[PDB]
Amino acid sequence: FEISRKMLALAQKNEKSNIFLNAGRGNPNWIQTLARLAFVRLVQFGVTESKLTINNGIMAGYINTDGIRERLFAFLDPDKNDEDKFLIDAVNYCHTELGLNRDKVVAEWVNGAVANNYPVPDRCLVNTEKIINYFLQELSYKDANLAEQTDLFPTEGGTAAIVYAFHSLAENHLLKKGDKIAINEPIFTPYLRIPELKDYELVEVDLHSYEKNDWEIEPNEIEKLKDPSIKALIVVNPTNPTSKEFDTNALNAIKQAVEKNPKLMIISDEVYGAFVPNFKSIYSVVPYNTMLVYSYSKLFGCTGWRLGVIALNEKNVFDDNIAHLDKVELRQLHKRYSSVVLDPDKMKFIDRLCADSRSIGLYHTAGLSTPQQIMEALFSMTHLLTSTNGGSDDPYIDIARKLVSERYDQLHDAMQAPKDETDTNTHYYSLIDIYRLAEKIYGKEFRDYLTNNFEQVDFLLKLAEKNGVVLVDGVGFGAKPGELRVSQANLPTEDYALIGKQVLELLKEYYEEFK
Amino acid sequence: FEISRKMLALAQKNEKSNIFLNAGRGNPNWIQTLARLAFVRLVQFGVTESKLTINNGIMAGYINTDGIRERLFAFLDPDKNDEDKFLIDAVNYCHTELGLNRDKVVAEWVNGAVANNYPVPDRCLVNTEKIINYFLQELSYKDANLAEQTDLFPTEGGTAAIVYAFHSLAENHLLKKGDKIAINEPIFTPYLRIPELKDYELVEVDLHSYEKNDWEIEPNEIEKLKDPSIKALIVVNPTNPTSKEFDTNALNAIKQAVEKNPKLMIISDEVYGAFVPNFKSIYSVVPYNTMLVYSYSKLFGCTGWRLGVIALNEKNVFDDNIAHLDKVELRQLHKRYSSVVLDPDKMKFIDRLCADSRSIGLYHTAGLSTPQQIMEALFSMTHLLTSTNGGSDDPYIDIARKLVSERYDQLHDAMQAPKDETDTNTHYYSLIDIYRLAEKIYGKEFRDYLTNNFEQVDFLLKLAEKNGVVLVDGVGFGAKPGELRVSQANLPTEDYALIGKQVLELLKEYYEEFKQN
Repeated sequence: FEISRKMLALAQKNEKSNIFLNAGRGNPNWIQTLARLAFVRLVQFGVTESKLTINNGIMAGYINTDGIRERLFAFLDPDKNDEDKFLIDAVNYCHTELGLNRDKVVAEWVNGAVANNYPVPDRCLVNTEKIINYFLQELSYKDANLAEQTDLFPTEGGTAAIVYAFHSLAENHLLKKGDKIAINEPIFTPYLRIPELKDYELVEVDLHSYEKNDWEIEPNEIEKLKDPSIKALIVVNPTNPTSKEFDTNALNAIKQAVEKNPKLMIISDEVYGAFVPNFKSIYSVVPYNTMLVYSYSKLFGCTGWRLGVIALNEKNVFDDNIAHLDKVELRQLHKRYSSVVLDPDKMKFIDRLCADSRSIGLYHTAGLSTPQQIMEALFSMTHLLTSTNGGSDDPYIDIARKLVSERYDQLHDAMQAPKDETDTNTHYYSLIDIYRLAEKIYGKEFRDYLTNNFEQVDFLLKLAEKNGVVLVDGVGFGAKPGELRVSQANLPTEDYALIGKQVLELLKEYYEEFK
Repeated sequence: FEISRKMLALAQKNEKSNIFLNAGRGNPNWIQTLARLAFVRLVQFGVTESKLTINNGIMAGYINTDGIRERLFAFLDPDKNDEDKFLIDAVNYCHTELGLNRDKVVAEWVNGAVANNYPVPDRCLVNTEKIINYFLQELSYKDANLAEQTDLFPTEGGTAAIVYAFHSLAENHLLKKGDKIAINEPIFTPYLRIPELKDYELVEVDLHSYEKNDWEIEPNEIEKLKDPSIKALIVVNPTNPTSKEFDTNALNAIKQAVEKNPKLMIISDEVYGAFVPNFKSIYSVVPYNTMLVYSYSKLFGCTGWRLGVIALNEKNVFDDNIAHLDKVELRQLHKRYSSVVLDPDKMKFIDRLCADSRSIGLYHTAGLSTPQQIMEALFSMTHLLTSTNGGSDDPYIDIARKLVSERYDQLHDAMQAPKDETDTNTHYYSLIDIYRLAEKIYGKEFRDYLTNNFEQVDFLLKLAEKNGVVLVDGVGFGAKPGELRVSQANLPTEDYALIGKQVLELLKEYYEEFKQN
């Protein structure tokens, strides 16, 4: 699965386009402000607190937990600053709704923001974990009450989450050479470039319901999924770049596959979940069997913070499958982890993920930075405080959905391209068939000439020229031929209608050349 | 190795003590405030900027680079805020001393603090690289002009750096099963618990000059180090917990080892260098053969930020050793990196480190968070703006050295323990021979009785009992029997004389019991 040599070369002309072209991710041009500014205040307050113990030039000291809430509340000015009012409300919420001690929460956030200590414990800060658990539940579990039975491991984005997942599955003999794994259409190729995937046999599954059937999944795709040899199902839900969440038939098919094979392991990458109304996590459907990979990146516009989370149920299939390995393998895993833990046989996979991430020896200084964890906690709190529709929505979320949909409509109306307006489209990316569009406007003869004579780089360099730029960030091509791929995250809203019209100009210009 | 089960059990009674007891690190109880407060301001300013493009509820937009420096300076209030004056001074220095464009440096710091974009490039932000390169040079390279020819890869602490380092050495066939690697005494055991190290033969090397010899290194230690079979040298300099930088003799020996074997690979973990005057980095002595691992953690009181840096010379031994591998090994490495880069055969090791860290496929969203990189940039600027003694010192560094040295003296004077007041001691940790101390005060019969039935855990529990705590954080034991290990980073300065005075009390109680029976 090598990246197009041409797309790699095109990125040399403008590296800013490299992530969308070659990594396949749309970087948002919006940010959420509230958590970012709340973080600032925690640091300011913490520095002030620290000078009470040591105060020498630019050196301060340490912070005492006793009475910290009272001192923070006194330091804040909720009448002047929205961040300050948010900090008080968030701490009080943690107390009244989550049952947490206000001093411990404030101390965690302040020490965490100031960043004066190694992450303790290694896997996740204790108050933060409870916050993220409840946030994930509101956001994506619907009526599944799992927040109290779920363990979390914050990571350096969903990027680090996936790298750690694959490594720990290999190290723990859960994925072995020759194992068959199911992946959802369209396969997110950056994941397939992880070297170890070459040792596994990959099976692409299409769980969409077609009119071909009585609006149901192809029997053949169902059998591929329910194959007793599929050891793990790795999915991106909603999909990149097709932008669709799994509907009821797809979620039912998955639950049936687990009913059939209780040992099935599932990793679900759900970063785009919040962009669809009434999102239902795969973890909420089959929690025993699922590793949930969440990323704050796209909703909150914090791709630079590297904020991901791995979620596992306290009772799960990864731990049970390790328990059913051969004494020989179990004896190798006993030794692997005994160097650093007293009872390695009962060490949970969520903790092995953390040990594995720093090669066992450096496990006791493992963990995501405390500033990243507090950022995760604060973004999480903005939601917990303002959620609607059972936890699915919040005012910021509503704005984010409207922003990507407006960009999408703008592009599609300007280009006269077919729109998907269902509640299952995130509208984060668009895939437009330029060949079908060229045939509609000019005819079959032009399409064939275009099909035979189309170079994607020439197209993108001509588009860049129309906009007086070297290369347009957020426009490229999908896996299929003549399938234009656009991100509604990357450009200013007003650029979308403009790109749409520019594409029709290019197609005319190609038609006049054809003649 | 294996962590001691008793110490691991002792930790489960006060988890706060685990990092020191079992990971061997003293978490500082001080912080630098300036870089932290300046970061804060960049976020405030960047949110303000972001609201110029999109402003809807708690959603803002993006930041335009043109004119950003002028807008930042107008936003700040240097007359009121020390952070603000620093930000202006820091930016102007980048311009006049580093020759950087101010809108670009400002846009890099603000976009970076707001954290609105993936790290680009993946390995290191361009301006931050130059800033950190010059900071490292000042702090540890002395007269070696290497800042313009060094490549940096910021990591999630020296913890991540070491992990990435060993992994990439294995992936690139530079360290193979059965290879012999030299390590400096005392060995840092958490590194030895990396699984792949089970497969290499580890040689401990002692580069201390003794009275036994003519105040020079033992001949058998120089033999071991210069052994043609040693493929790599892995060192913590200055050492933890011995807290000593390599002297001239030790640095000469390493330079001679490199002359004798030009393919020798060195990894030098120099997190404690700023704690000794006139520190001389190994990278500054033998730059072609050395990978430098630095951490901002201990000096800046930022262990929570997770700020590490890997440094390699643009022309290094790692890249050369890779170019001299088999046709079959080179072909495998080609296929490895070709999925993500056009010219894999010429991909530098520093870049391979970054690509390997995210298992090849996720290389284009690899790299350290931009807030972390900007924090490294800001801590670097604090020093560059205020450095003295050729770059080695600065006012904050002079305060940190004084703090650990004061806690060290307090401890030793209280306990009547012998001190090392040399220019080579960081004073970060102390190792005090309790058996020797017991003999001096009460005689050999008592020493022998103590040695025969001394239990470390019960001694630590009695010490905590005296302080009204479950377990004292920053007090434990070294590798040798009867050597108390203390961190001058963990406790208030007032606690040090108190601890030493309590160790003497505990020895007296042991002596009274010895005598009673």
